[PDB]
Amino acid sequence: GILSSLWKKLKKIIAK
Repeated sequence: GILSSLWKKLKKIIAK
């Protein structure tokens, strides 16, 4: 879940 934790943090850019 290591990637998944960083992924949701970076998801901010995906949403913008």
